[PDB]
Amino acid sequence: NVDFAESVRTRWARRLIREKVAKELNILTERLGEVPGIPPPRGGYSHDNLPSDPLYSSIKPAEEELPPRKVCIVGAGVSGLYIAMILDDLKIPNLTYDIFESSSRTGGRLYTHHFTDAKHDYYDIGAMRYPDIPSMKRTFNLFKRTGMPLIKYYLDGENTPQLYNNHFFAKGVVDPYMVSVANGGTVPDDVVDSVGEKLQQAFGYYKEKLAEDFDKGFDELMLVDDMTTREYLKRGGPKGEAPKYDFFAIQWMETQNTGTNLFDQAFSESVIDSFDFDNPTKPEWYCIEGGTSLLVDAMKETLVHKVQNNKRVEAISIDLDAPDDGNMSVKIGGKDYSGYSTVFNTTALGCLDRMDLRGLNLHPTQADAIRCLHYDNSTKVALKFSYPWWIKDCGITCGGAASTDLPLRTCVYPSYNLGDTGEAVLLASYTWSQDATRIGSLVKDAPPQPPKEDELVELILQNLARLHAEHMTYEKIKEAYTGVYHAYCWANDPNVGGAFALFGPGQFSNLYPYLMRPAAGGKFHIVGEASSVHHAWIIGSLESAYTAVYQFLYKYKMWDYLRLLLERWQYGLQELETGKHGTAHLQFILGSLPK
Amino acid sequence: NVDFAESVRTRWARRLIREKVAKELNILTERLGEVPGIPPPRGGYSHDNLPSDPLYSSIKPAEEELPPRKVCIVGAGVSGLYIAMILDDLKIPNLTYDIFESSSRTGGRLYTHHFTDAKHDYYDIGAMRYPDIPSMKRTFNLFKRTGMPLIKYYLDGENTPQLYNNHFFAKGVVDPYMVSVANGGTVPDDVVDSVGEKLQQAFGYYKEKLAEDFDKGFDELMLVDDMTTREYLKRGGPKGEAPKYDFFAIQWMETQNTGTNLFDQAFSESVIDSFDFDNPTKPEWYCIEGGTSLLVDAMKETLVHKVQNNKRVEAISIDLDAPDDGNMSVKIGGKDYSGYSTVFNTTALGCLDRMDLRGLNLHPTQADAIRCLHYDNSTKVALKFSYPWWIKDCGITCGGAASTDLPLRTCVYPSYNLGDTGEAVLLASYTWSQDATRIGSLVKDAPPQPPKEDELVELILQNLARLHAEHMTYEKIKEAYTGVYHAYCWANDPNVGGAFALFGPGQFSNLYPYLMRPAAGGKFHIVGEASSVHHAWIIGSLESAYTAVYQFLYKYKMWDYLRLLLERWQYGLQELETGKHGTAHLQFILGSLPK
Ligand SMILES: Cc1cc2nc3c(=O)[nH]c(=O)nc-3n(C[C@H](O)[C@H](O)[C@H](O)COP(=O)(O)OP(=O)(O)OC[C@H]3O[C@@H](n4cnc5c(N)ncnc54)[C@H](O)[C@@H]3O)c2cc1C
Ligand SMILES: Cc1cc2nc3c(=O)[nH]c(=O)nc-3n(C[C@H](O)[C@H](O)[C@H](O)COP(=O)(O)OP(=O)(O)OC[C@H]3O[C@@H](n4cnc5c(N)ncnc54)[C@H](O)[C@@H]3O)c2cc1C
Repeated sequence: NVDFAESVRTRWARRLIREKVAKELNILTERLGEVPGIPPPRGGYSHDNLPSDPLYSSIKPAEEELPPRKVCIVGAGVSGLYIAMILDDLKIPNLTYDIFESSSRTGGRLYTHHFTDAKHDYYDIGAMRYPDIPSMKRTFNLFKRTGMPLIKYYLDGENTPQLYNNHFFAKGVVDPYMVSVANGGTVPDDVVDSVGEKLQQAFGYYKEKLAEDFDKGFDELMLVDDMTTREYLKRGGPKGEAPKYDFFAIQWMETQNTGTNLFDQAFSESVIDSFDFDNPTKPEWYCIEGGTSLLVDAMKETLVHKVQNNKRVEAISIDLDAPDDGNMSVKIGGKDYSGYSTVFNTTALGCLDRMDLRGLNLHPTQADAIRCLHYDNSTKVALKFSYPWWIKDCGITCGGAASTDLPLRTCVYPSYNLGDTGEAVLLASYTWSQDATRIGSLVKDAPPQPPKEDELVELILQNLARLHAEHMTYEKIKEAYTGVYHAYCWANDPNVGGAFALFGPGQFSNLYPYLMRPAAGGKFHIVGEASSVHHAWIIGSLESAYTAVYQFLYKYKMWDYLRLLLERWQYGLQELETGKHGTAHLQFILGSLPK
Repeated sequence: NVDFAESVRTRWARRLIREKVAKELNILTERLGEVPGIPPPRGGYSHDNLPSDPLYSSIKPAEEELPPRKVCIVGAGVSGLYIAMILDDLKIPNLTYDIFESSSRTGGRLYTHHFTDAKHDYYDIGAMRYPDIPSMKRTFNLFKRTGMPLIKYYLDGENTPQLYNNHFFAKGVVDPYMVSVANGGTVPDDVVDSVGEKLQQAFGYYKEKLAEDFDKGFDELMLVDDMTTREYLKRGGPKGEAPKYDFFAIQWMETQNTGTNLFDQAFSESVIDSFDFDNPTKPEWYCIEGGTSLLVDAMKETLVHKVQNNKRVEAISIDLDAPDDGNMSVKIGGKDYSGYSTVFNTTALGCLDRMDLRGLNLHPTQADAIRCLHYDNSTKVALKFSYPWWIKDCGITCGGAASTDLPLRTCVYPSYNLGDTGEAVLLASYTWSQDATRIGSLVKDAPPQPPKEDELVELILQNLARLHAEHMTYEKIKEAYTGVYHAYCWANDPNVGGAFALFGPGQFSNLYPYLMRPAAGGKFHIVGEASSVHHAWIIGSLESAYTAVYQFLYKYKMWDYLRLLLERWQYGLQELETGKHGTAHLQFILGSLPK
């Protein structure tokens, strides 16, 4: 048995599915009376009373029979590659696939940039760090399968500076930044040095409720599911007997919040997220020695069918006049590619919304889920210096990250070059949201002609000097700078359009059931991190792929290989609720309805 | 006398100033007891009881005496040019100025792109339309002063298509898009065809309160000042006895909302905004024949001192060790420019936050106001066709704008080429927020090499065909396309960083008093649309400039030219509350405090 803290996210997700399916089943039994796949008897359905799987008798463990089939994988990020890897391992007779990549590059949001092919001469533009928590079992299994060299990622370093209001942070000092009301600021005195615990308090109130009675706690959490984290703090709602915080208190919390947007996401999932690290929040973090793109390389090279880059799918369709399995097609550069029995789309939702999907006959609400989700921006700037001055001169010897209200916002000291004494890469700027958009405005796809330094480099070098002024001069940093740098803004990437999906108030609880269920007669799948309760991480991408493969096997009643899937590829807690009294078959049925 | 509807925005803004000043005065009288500029007597101060202007006896109407002074204007957008125009007209003896422009282009968010120098061969990337409402008096005066050729802007056209859920809009049809619950959708049946009135209802409830008792209404509006428009609709708060709307209802409202973001701004200013057009909302709209940049041209050419382009200010400072007037300086490309008695900064706040402002010794809360405000993204795509097929084939003969859930979102039919039969420009895509970021990801600063068509053009042409499918084929539009197009995304512009400031919940009421008040001993001014209650429009930019010039004249006690300013340059309702019992002098004093 897994303890409560590690089980709540999955229980939460599964309950959300049941809530939606029950309403849609009631509605359809009140819109058609009969539902294809069920035997309706006589509002009726509810979240803890849904029909059993009528096909379960075939799923109990207890050559060329399978007709030749071909599936299409849209996207060669980690989700698409994982689908292909699973399919390869299952070795389904006469089953083949095409995997199309829009970019010339494979990997998607797994993206290491190499300045040279020198050992440590890189930086990760996408995913870079991985926590050893139980929800990440599937991820670390993939690392094992592909033989990834894992090293320690230092989240908290030594002597990393913090700079706000042009004051450096100092331990055991009341309001070191001098921004509190007592020192002529507007930040409330009870908040300025206690941001972390006020937040933990707000979440802890609902974590405590869920702990002793989940359903009761779930019902209470639903009352704040329709509000942002900022809103909850600005109301203490919904009643609200919870502690209030004025405008400047919350603004200071947001200021101190570097990293992805939290205050504009649903408070309910902010609460769920605080369970993620309650084994507790001192697990070990890991990164891949040589860059995350080593995973991409290992995965794409073991594929039975090679990734086709520079193939941008612009339309997806199904021919319902044709009774055969392979009646689906995609359009690439004006050319039709047909004969597919299933299409897995693994792109970011913005990319999918850009396609012509009329041929799929998607229901408007599912089309909404694809269109309406926002993506959080992220930008990275990396600079090469002739020596690691932060290690040697500043005493920053074990990674970590600096924080400031300066434009660069965060400076990340690499965990993979701690012993180097020569040329060294620094992740000088790591930003999110509006900060990332601002730095991104300075990042141009066509770099300046050597050796001219543009506004971005000049801004970063100046910010770095002020941030490390306790040990470094601006002159010294400029001299140490080799003239080599690279930068990347994800919202400017047409193939992705942001770091990862942001779920606003009510968006996950209402749209996640739609993103997870099949379409086009159970032949179309929306795959990717955003389609999973484990979103914004690799695990979400990997779990979504596993889920979609399940529903694909279920669609064509390949019970032998469905069982094989459950034996070989089930890691951690399974997101999809399968079994006789599960909901996977109901999502399948709702996603396979005729027209 | 002006009627209530046209006075509420100014009364609202002036009251917000009084609320903040009263708190800061009480605080400072509880932090220092004495305040430089006042004679404190003995919590005490309140919004309707603030000290009179001790210098008013000099301001009542009732050669070279003025020492030589020089001021710096940062930014050659419409705000900076307007400052220069006012200064020129006042002809203050021995007063000169430098105006520095970061871009090679003058005009900022006034930006017409000319494909050729042909008569109608352009499109406006920034501001383009201007409503004849009383708040716009200052704007139309500027148009008159510069001799702008005004023509009719058609907001609502004829036969403009609307496309949602792949259904075209049709009058007198219940749920034409088929997205309501009754037709298997999730949009509530009472909302789907009545979005406009449900919104008007929500605002009308508070507009009604303000109408009969402003202060009482103001106090009630403050209770919803800390919530978004979406939040208010999702709560009916704050009590809340107001009508509720579920997730899909509000999502449909947002979907139908093309144009700038509204649902994430404060509900309080959403209410105030609904007064903007209550003379009512059928005023005439105007645009400038030949493009908005004609205004920029007229303004910059009449300037006594020519705009210096390619001059990016990277730092602003004041020398408090020096008792002389001109003790301020700016840094441009590593070079110091000194001798300034006042600096007017007119840049977008993101640009100002990018500067080194340590030499100004800004108070942390004012620095917050500069840093924390978000900007709404906007993107435009314009295409040239060999003939105006929308006029000739589609019957769209009087401008207007199409609306769709397709990627291009809105298609604007130009009001300045209605009679043309040959080559014609179409504003094929006009987007905001996340939509603008997505289209913007396809807009690259280095265009494709002729005559290759990139993903953006292909996407737009396909969307245009579906949008105008009632009269046009995709083939026909492709043939009509000349191969010439241009696109621009404002969040990608490092000199601006977005369309205009977005004021989230609580942000205007709390930060506007800081953005409006001087700094650095009353010698530094934050100027621009975001510094005004009339923000996101040209009037806000123009009113901010006028306000800053007032405080500049007041700082150096130039009463002769201060009076001249009030006689010649006072248009519409004055935002800044001046007079004996005003608050301008208190903002000045709070903004001139020593260190
Ligand atoms: C900056 C950043 C930091 C992160 N940090 C971490 C971290 O520390 N740890 C962690 O576990 N996760 C992290 N994440 C998230 C993680 O990287 C993602 O969840 C995951 O990589 C996404 O995988 P995916 O295959 O679902 O989507 P993607 O990687 O986006 O794959 C989609 C692919 O489809 C392609 N595509 C798009 N449009 C089309 C089209 N029309 N036709 C064909 N192909 C198309 C794209 O090019 C892309 O390659 C981070 C992400 C980012 C951006
Ligand atoms: C797409 C769009 C549509 C709009 N629609 C309308 C409309 O229909 N009607 C309407 O009235 N208004 C509209 N607005 C708003 C209006 O255009 C603006 O309010 C106004 O033009 C902004 O003027 P400004 O001088 O305050 O700022 P800006 O125009 O931004 O001027 C600031 C200047 O400072 C410069 N600068 C930046 N950084 C530096 C630096 N470090 N050193 C020196 N200079 C620097 C910039 O290049 C810029 O030129 C629209 C705006 C946009 C973007």
